Amino acid sequence: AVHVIPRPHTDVEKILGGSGGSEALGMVETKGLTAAIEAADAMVASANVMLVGYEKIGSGLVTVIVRGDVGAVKAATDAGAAAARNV
Amino acid sequence: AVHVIPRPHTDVEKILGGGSEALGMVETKGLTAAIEAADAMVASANVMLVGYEKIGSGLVTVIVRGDVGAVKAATDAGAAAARNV
Amino acid sequence: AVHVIPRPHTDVEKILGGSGGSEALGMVETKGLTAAIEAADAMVASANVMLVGYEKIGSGLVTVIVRGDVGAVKAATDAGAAAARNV
Amino acid sequence: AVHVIPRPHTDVEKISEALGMVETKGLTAAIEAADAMVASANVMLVGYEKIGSGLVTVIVRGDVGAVKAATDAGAAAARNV
Amino acid sequence: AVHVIPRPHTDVEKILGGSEALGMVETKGLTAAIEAADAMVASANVMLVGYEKIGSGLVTVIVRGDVGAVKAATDAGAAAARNV
Amino acid sequence: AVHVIPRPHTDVEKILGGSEALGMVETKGLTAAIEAADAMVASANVMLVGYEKIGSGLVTVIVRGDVGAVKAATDAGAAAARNV
Amino acid sequence: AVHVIPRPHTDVEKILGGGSEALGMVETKGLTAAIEAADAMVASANVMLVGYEKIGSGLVTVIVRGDVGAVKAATDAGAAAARNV
Amino acid sequence: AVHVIPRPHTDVEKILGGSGGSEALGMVETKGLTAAIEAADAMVASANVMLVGYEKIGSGLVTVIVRGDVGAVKAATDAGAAAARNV
Amino acid sequence: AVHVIPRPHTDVEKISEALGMVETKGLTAAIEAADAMVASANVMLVGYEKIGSGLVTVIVRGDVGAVKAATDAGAAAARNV
Amino acid sequence: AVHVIPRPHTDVEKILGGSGGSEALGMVETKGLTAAIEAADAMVASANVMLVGYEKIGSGLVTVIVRGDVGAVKAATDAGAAAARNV
Amino acid sequence: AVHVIPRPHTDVEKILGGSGGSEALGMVETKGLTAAIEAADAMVASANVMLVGYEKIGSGLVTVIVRGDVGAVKAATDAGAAAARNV
Amino acid sequence: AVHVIPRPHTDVEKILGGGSEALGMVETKGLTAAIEAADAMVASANVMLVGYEKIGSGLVTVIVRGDVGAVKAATDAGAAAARNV
Amino acid sequence: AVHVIPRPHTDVEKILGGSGGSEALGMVETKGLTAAIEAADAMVASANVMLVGYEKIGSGLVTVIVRGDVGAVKAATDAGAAAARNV
Amino acid sequence: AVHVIPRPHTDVEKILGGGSEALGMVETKGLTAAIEAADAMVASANVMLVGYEKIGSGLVTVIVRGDVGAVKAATDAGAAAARNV
Amino acid sequence: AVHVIPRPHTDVEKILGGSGGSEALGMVETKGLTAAIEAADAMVASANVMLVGYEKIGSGLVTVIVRGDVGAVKAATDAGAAAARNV
Amino acid sequence: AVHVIPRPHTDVEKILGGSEALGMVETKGLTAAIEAADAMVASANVMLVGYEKIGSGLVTVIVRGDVGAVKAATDAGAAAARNV
Amino acid sequence: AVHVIPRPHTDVEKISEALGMVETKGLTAAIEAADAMVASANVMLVGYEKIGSGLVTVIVRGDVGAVKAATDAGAAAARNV
Amino acid sequence: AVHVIPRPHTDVEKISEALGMVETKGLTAAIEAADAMVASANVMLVGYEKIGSGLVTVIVRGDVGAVKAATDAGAAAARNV
Amino acid sequence: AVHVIPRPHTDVEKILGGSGGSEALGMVETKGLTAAIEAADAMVASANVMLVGYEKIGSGLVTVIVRGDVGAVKAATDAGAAAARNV
Amino acid sequence: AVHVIPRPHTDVEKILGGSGGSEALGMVETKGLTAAIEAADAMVASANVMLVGYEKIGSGLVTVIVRGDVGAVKAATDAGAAAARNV
Amino acid sequence: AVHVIPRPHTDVEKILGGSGGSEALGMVETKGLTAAIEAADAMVASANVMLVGYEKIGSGLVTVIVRGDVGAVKAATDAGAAAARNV
Amino acid sequence: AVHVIPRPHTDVEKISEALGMVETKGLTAAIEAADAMVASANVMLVGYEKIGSGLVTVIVRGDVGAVKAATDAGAAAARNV
Amino acid sequence: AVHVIPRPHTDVEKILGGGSEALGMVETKGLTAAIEAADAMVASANVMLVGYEKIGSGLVTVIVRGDVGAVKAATDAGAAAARNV
Amino acid sequence: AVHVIPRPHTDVEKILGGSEALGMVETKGLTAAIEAADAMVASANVMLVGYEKIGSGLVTVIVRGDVGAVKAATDAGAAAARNV
Repeated sequence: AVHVIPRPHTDVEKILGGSGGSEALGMVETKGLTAAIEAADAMVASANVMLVGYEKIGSGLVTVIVRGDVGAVKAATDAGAAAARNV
Repeated sequence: AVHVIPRPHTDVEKILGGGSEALGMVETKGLTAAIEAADAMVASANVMLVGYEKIGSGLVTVIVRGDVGAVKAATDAGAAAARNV
Repeated sequence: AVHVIPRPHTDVEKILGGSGGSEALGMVETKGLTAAIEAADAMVASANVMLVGYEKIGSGLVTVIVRGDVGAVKAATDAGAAAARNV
Repeated sequence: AVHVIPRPHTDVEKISEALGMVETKGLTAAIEAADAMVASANVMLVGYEKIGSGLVTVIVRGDVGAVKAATDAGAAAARNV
Repeated sequence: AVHVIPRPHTDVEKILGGSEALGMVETKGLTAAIEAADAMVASANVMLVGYEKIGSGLVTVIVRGDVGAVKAATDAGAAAARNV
Repeated sequence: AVHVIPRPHTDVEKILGGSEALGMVETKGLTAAIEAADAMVASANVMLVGYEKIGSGLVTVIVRGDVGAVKAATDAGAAAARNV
Repeated sequence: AVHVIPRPHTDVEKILGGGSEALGMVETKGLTAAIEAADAMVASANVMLVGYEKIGSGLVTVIVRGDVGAVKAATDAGAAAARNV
Repeated sequence: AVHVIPRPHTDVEKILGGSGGSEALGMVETKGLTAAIEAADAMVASANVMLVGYEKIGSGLVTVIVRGDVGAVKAATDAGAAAARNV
Repeated sequence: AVHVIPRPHTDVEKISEALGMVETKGLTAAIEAADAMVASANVMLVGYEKIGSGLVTVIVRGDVGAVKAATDAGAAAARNV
Repeated sequence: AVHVIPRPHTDVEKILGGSGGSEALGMVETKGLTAAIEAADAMVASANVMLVGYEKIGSGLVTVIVRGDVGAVKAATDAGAAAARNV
Repeated sequence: AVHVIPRPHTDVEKILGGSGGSEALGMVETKGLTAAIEAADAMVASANVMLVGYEKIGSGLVTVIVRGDVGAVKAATDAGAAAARNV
Repeated sequence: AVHVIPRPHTDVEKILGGGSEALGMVETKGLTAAIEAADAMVASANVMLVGYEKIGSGLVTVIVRGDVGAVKAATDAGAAAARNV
Repeated sequence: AVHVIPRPHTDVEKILGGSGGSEALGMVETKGLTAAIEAADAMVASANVMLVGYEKIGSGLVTVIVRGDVGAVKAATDAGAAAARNV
Repeated sequence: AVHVIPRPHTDVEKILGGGSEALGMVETKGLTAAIEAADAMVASANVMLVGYEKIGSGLVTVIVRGDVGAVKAATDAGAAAARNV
Repeated sequence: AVHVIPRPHTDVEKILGGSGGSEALGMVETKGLTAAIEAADAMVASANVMLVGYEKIGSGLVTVIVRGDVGAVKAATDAGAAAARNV
Repeated sequence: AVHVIPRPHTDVEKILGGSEALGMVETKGLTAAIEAADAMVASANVMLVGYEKIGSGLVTVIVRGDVGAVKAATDAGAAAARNV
Repeated sequence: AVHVIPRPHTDVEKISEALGMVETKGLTAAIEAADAMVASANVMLVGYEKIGSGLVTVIVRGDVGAVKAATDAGAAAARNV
Repeated sequence: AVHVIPRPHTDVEKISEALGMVETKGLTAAIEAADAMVASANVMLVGYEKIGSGLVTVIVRGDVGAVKAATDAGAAAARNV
Repeated sequence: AVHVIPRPHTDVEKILGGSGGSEALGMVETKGLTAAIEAADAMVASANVMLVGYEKIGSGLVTVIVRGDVGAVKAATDAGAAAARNV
Repeated sequence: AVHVIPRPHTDVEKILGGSGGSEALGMVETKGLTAAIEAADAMVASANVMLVGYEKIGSGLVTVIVRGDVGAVKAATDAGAAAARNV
Repeated sequence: AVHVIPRPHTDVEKILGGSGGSEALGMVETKGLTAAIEAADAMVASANVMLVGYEKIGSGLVTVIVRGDVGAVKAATDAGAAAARNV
Repeated sequence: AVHVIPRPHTDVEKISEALGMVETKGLTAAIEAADAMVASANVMLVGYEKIGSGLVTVIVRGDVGAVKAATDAGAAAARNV
Repeated sequence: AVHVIPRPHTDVEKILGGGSEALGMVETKGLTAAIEAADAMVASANVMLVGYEKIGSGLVTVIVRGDVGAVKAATDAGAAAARNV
Repeated sequence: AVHVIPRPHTDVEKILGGSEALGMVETKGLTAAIEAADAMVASANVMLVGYEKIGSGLVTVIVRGDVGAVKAATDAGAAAARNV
């Protein structure tokens, strides 16, 4: 699952940490920490986005979160997901 | 499970992160549905986000608090958004 | 699939139609034309969105598309999806 | 699926009173349904929608009452072919 | 399915007249449609109305004309479609 | 599993006291946990210690108090969790 | 099916989009093979593209018109290109 | 299926619309309209290409088409396909 | 099978305007279909054909329009028994 | 079965009816009465043959019979068979 | 089934039609009207017998009946049955 | 089924083709057994043939009428002949 | 398969050899040459017909052809087929 | 397969047994259907019989030649007759 | 099948060839051409018969035919069959 | 099977010359044979030799000519046969 | 089957020295076998027999020794295609 | 898994003498194990690690000997619930 | 999965922690906490790397992370993986 | 796989060889070396392309590569593929 | 498999050819030569990397190798792998 | 697969008269095929191609006739090992 | 197979690409594990890389040479790295 | 397969002489090849020619020499390959 949530409410974003009114959040759900880190690295390499965190939701699933302006987040989440395939 | 607990005792609500008129809980699959549900909830009604509880197996349970009518409306909004992702 | 694309390039939205910039596009994939029209109706009833068109992609699948501000499109697609389920 | 939607928003019907839909299998069932609808009630054919897999959805518009009657007629004719 | 509808209402012939009858030959693939069409306008005094693409590779050819012509035309049309 | 541990060592109650006993109700999902918690503090003079998320959707609610209270509280807690 | 219909009646050819000496039809899987077949066809012989017919199930039937020899050659060219993608 | 057809004949391109002598056409075949739009959006974001259309060939399949110079079309079709995976 | 044949040659109808046929299962469905046909439209019963396996084919004649309407009526009645 | 018997003895044709000598008899076995009548209609329309009768032989099978010169009967039975197929 | 009934009672024969005291009746049971007619034709061709009728007893079965003197009926029923095989 | 109906009402007997003391019915398979049963029946007893009823599936039911004793004897005769063919 | 074609066109008959306007052709399809010859022999023994040939159409199938007046051909083809069964 | 080949090259047509406007081919099962198809073909249109090709497995392919419209009509006639036997 | 037809009508033997009356014809159906030729060779070696021809009836089956007096043909076909078995 | 035999001995070309090469296209049914034949004499300077009916519906078309022509001709022939 | 028959009676060979037979699968294997036979030994091609099911039997004649050699050659070539 | 690791590097234990680990199923088995450990030997509870799937790993530290004894005690208690 | 990411963006390494640039990060995914700690211990024992933390990603999986120069991280992850296997 | 890559970077074409810029490269994957050589031969015979080399990628698979203008390469690969099929 | 080996030893890199002390090597393992070339092309298009070669390791597997500075190699290998999916 | 290609374009043979190919299984069958080819006919070995899965394709060149003969020889030798 | 051959004869070692005290061979799956094994090997001990042998089925066998103790240590290092990728 | 080819033609020894015989040991994996090679040059007066990688992990070692040497050498070679 790759997802861009546009215009989230501050409370919604703050609880994930990074209290801001970000124009968008991008999420790449990965399997295992290797895919997670490679995804994150690919993400900050590809666009002007900030890493918000890795959410370990159990069962080896790590969902990587970035924040930033819309266009950057769209581009970053695609890069992050592609990088996850490649590990 | 989508659920509303009506007069949460203070200990019960505090530990989840004040004494509120009701608590709403929407259990979602994955973090994306969780944030969408959270977002639809605080948007659809006068409720405040309490937090996300990651209870394992990819499950994230979103919790809101507020007055009864609002929390009912919020939880329905949340559940719908969680489905659609 | 129920989906919101935030900030569509104008080229992308223009092809779907018509000649517009929109803070967002919402898509509701429905089964059959009655579910599509009920969805279409609930979407423009629930929020300040404009109907963009219905896409008949085969197999009885009809995808209804709306445009508008982020908030309205988020709300409208949820309304539309619900309507589609109920027929 | 046979369906009558009561107050289509103008935008929705563009893309008043009522809309009727008869989903038929094949074009032959579609036309028989269409002919039966416009013969049986004071309604107007709006068009046929080809939604794939041989399914053709016939659309009529009119007063609620006429559309209710028309759609039952249309569905019966499509069965009988 | 080969079908002749006997007094099509004018609105029903939205597709393309007050014509005495409509004939329909449901065919498999565009080749069978074109062969059906060609055999139809050849076997009788009928006029092609069009081909309807309804999905699943199915194409339904539509002809119009007098009853006798349309009856004969569709029969020819169906047979042409078989032989391809 | 519903469980009462009778004289928990002070270190063991790292989780959150010298309290006479600890009660534990292992629940399925956060709703069952909260309902269990609420029913527990209602049925007896016990104090909530916290909920432990141990994975697989399982949440274990922890209460502390006198033995009699904790026995009754956990029984109520388990029953509340059943009914949701 | 790869097919050549030899003396298309005018109604038959017009509705597909003048009266031509022959029609060629190449049925392809997906739009890529369709465009490749179309391309190989107008390149391999003196034929003119009539259109693509999307008949469902991912099938696209490419139609060309021209004199008999050319249309025969074109259709073979088209079918070959459609295979190779 | 991802494909770049180089040097297509004008008639071949015109019938798809966009009558031009494009140096190349790129095609990304997608499933459903969500993958189609995300692909198109990713495509115009990644390179100097023009959207030609979405071709609904039945069975839920939508094939997105772009035109432009060769290098841009190569890059765009890769971006479009990756975006389609991510939905 | 429900069918309307438009210009039966006289020899064919002996063995004008139109013929309608409702194929029913059993005699009880046949008669209900017959009663529904002659009640619902200005048509005449021609006869019932026993073609075996309990199948009875009911025949009406009349104007095209009446026969179209009658046959849909006949088929509906046969279902409902 | 579609069949032409050439030169039927009069006794044979008389029983079927009626009191006639015919260069040939043609038989089209149809399924159901609508297929029989459509067949009957196509036969007397296609050639100089006379309808002899329909035989209800059970199981929904109706066999249509014509008489005439060899050529007409050959042509008529093919026409009749075709009509029967198409309903 | 091929059968020759010898010396039947008049009532027994009359109800089949052809009221006579025939020396014998011959019966060839056939499947479908093609086998029936070919059988009948073969029957009147082979011997001095009279066609009595084709009895449609359901399930596509047609039983052909002839009457005449014994020897002719014996010969005819054999010819009729052989002809039925051959279709 | 081999059957004797004892005092047929007039309507019942007429429709089958006078008021008789009894009716006999022998249901046979095929026309050969029917004629044999008919033949054995009118031969074995003082009964008169009423007709053959072709009720489908190759079944032919032979009906005779006459006084009770005769009809009993006839029906047994008929059934036996029908078996043996 | 046993068949009598009545009134065939000369070209149709000539290509089989025996250029004539025969009143009829009879065909008995047999398996193997033993059935073929026994059939042919039975055929010329039973009626005034001329042997046209044995057509070997593959898979051990030999179709025996005779020509002559209608009645003879009808009788001969029945004799030929019966003889084929008997080997 | 029922088929019309539109401008047969001379070598192609000669070897089958002059240069014709079109060739028609009807593939039949057994010789009976072949002769019936041949017969219906030369009767239904202005076409001339070329021959029967016995290609094995009981298959006989009938070939006619003539102008395009006639050959189209003939082949349809032939195929129909072949079915009905 | 190994077979002897006694007293073939001349029409029957002439078609097989050639222009002859023979007290009998013998047929040996063999598998493949080597078995046929070995059979052919053993037949004309064992008795006063004349080779008539070999019939290729498909499926690799070749049927060898001889003519002669009854006794020779009886003997020759047995010889031929034996030879065919042994290859 | 499509096959080119490079220097066929004169006796081997019994079938129908000293011709530089023979090409063979084995086809399914007579339609595929004729289409193969037609495509062959069209694509190259080759001469048809004949069609061999070898049973099981299989017909093998034979062409003769220079090597380059026969190579190209048979390739065309095989492709024509595919498309029918 | 590959076979050499030693003294074919003249009648048999019509319908001396020796006959050779190579049974091949398909015409392509047949010709390769034929070419190999007439190239490999001093024999003459007699003909090819189409006996159905795609089987073609190639025939050569010559001295016994030549025919023995030719037939082995013919069979090898047919395998290799 | 019950395990005693002998000289954890300080960085490792941060994220001396010895470390003991008792992997238990569920929190109830975890606490019983914990109580048994700190009661049975002179060791200190370090913490419980929730590693998912209901598994809780209890950690103690102390001298090698005490940790060896403690961990056997902890594992026994977890079984018995 | 055993993995080395070379040159992690600081944003990537900072989230994992703590505030550092590193020529590389190494990750050892272990089963259970004893395997993780043994791995952790072997890694800092085998090379000049610093323990970064352990990630509990669920299902009993613990991923140990180290930072350092390329060579040390390469060596340390192999050491760590080996240790994890042996418990 | 039959494939045409339009406008290959020189680095890409140079490795395959040799030192060239080409409007396109064509690749025909063949089974076995005879199919490859036949393909190679048909490609340089059908169009103005130059053979680049054959790649033996294992499993009996040989991939033939050509270079040239777009049109020639399009034509040549189709020719090559056809040749490969026919052996 | 996609892999970036950082800081390899010269001997390790030289034997692959391209004797250099590259800051990194990137490897994209592909199936067949089409995926290999499209990957390579995508690779040199996306970043400042040099093609080292295609290694045919059997079973249709071709592993594409690039060399360059770390960031470029990371980006290139992701582009190469994505391109391989798309064929 | 055994194959003789008649006029290889020079570019093709680089990467006249004729080329012969014998595809063998394993290297031992390859060499026996090679030895048999160069012994049996006036041809030259071109090389052996290792195309994977143990398959080795042996190549000879020469006049058409020699190459035809050589390749049959090569294939026979490879079978017999 | 991970293997050390102790006194390679000169012919044996030369053909693989001087006379060395021992040879080490690590057979890996894919080129990535091969390069990693090669890298870990020349790093872990005083050994020199000889080459990679691609023996099919995706298998690459890395060969090093050096003194006995070093080659033993190198091969163990190589095998470990090959596993971990 | 272990094989000795008795008088290899000079061209056939393209691989690497007029040598009286060639010996071949087909081995599984490179270790078995090297061990086979080493055992071969040790057991007899033969010279290594090379190893051929033919795919599927199979490596065939080639030796040359006098017949007696090559016979003995390959036997040793095959045995060495077994024991690894």
